[PDB]
Amino acid sequence: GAMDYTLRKIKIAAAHSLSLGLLPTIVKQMPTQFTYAVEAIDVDQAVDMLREGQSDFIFSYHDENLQQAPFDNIRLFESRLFPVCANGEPRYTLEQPHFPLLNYSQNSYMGRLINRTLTRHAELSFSTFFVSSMSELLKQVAMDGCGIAWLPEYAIRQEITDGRLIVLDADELVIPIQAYAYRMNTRMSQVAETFWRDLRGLQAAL
Amino acid sequence: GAMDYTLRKIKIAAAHSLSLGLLPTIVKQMPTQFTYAVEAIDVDQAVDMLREGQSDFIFSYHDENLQQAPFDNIRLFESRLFPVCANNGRGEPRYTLEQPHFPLLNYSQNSYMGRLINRTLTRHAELSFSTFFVSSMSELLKQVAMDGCGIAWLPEYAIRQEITDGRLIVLDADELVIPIQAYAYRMNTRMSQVAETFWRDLRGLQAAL
Ligand SMILES: [Br-]
Ligand SMILES: [Br-]
Ligand SMILES: [Br-]
Ligand SMILES: [Br-]
Repeated sequence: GAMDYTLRKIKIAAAHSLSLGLLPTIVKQMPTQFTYAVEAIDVDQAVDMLREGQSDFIFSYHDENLQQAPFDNIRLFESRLFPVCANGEPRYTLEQPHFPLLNYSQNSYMGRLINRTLTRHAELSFSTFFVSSMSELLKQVAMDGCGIAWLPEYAIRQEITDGRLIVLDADELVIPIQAYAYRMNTRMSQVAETFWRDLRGLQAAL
Repeated sequence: GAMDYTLRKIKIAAAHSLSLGLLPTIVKQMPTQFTYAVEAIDVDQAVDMLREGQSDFIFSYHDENLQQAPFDNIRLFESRLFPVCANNGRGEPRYTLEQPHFPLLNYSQNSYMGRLINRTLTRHAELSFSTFFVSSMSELLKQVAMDGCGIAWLPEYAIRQEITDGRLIVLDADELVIPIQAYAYRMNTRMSQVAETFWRDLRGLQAAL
């Protein structure tokens, strides 16, 4: 495993689309008995980094391989993806032939879902204009009026109520997402167990 | 990857501490005849992703390996890293650099920002700190700093409004200010017509970013 070891350091590897939105909440509401080392990763890197010992815990989404036996998990929260765009009416329409699309990477948990829904809807012709795994990068480019992006509710909650971003669909084009915290089912240090035990108690407040 | 291709796609790999602040102004000012594919990387991945067909351009800082042939470069902008922290509700810093083992919010050891900060901290033996939060995402250290968790060295372009608002307070404006310089790197060989257009077009914006 990793030779890097302290008694209080919590080594976390979080998905690109999840780090900025979730980790500030955890670090703030956790008992200050920990030291944090955060590494932004893709979803497909999480399995090896847990088995190799690179990370004590993983903050990503629904992973088919991580839900199973050698790993334990907590569902941190579930959210919904809403296709939004900038300016009190949408700057773009979904029925517009080949609209500018702001999407996540193909190898992200979240780009795969949007790519599946778009292919499932033949009535939506689009032109991919910007691709990034950072939810904030896609958010800022969307607020600049560059196109349409599927974004999570928590990351654009203030902009939807503000009017800077406008939701385009609430029924058939809403994609569900579930965020999870993963770990090896084996016993860890006493502080890592304290981190895991506390993390469960903060879940209802997440 | 090397096989993925469209007519207008421009594959970009930007450093973790630079991708979010640099990409929006580039997309907004570049003539929108381009398709963007951006992925955040660590500084040490730039050479291999350029030699292979993984990235057309790299958005990083001063890296000596990338400042020689077979690479061409272009200067984008320079900035400064200020040690900042949240306020204590009275317009004064919640922490001070003189605190024995003050909470430090630092970049990762593998980042170019982390090495510059660690060197600055090593040069000043009068500062005792305790590493509390580590991440090479500038805006993650930024919000953790705004929540009042410790002191972080952050670039001026990412905390400009927070300095004005007072949510963040600069702790040193002299010896602890670290100069940084962003670059855009590329292979010296001839690229596609669309890629060469991107390179020249970005060159015309290197003083307006
Ligand atoms: Br994702
Ligand atoms: Br404990
Ligand atoms: Br230059
Ligand atoms: Br860096």
